[PDB]
Amino acid sequence: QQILKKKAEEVKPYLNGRSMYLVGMMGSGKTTVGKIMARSLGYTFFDCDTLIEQAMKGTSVAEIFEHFGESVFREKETEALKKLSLMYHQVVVSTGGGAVIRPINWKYMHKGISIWLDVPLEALAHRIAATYTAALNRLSTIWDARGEAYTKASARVSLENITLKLGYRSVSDLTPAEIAIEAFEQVQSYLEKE
Repeated sequence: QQILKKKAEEVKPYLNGRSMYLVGMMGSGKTTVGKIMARSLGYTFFDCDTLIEQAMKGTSVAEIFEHFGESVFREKETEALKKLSLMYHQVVVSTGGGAVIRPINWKYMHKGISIWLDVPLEALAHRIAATYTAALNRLSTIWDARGEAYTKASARVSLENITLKLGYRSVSDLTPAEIAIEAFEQVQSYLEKE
């Protein structure tokens, strides 16, 4: 809470109003962590998926999926990310789990600093299910497809490593603030080394 103020003040000068993008699997807490980060920096926070929902005038995302499939949503995500990187500075943006699939999105996101919330699949399945093995199976299938792509991010925040360092029981005991403090630390380490 104070560490947050202090850790945000310390990163402002390397940032030069560059934007930050939170990437990760479904359920990885991108949105809550992102808002906390944004608020600490005095930055504007945007949720990619929320923006796309709202730009859909008179139809929904659900209808885009039934009628056009994943491919047409993917172009909307791309158009949304393109917009955000060319037009806004000093923003924090959480993206959907699939934003990382297309190399075009890495072109816009790499104009900024990207932060991957690496949450172990088992914890994702447990967050999702509160059945566990059924969530886990699905995430495991998705992980085999996207896994490699998250590693393209500037910084990685391991929720496993945070829980060890803090002596907590499972990643589920972590607070959004404690995760944002680690995101701050890794962003800072990345920026110190260019």
